[PDB]
Amino acid sequence: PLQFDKVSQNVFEQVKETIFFAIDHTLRKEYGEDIGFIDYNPDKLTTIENASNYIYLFWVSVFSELFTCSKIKKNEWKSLPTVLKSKPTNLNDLRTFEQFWETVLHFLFSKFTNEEKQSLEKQIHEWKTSINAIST
Repeated sequence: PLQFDKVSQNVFEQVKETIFFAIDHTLRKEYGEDIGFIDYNPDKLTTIENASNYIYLFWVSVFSELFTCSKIKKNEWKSLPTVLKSKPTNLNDLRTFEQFWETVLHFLFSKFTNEEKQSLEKQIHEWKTSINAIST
């Protein structure tokens, strides 16, 4: 209702940063020096659409391995629904957004360090509570 937008952008912009971190880290670890050679430039990982396209392009080589214990297939990243690609304008969309990316960030962190994984849990908790602390 009234209180909605500050926590809308707050989750959205943090989810974005976390997706970008996860994609950056995984690509740099696979390819190292050769990241310009395989067309990953950190600028421009500016949109969720860019990130999705990266998961799509590097699916067979890098990302499907991270998704082994998921039902998510390659085609899911070809074109995400807009609810998943943009800032939530309602509570339903915000829960849908946060829930999808929570599950996904888990797989994208699945080979990170125990530390980075704890850091993700901490961030997820803050997202949920800031969301779950809105009923009308």
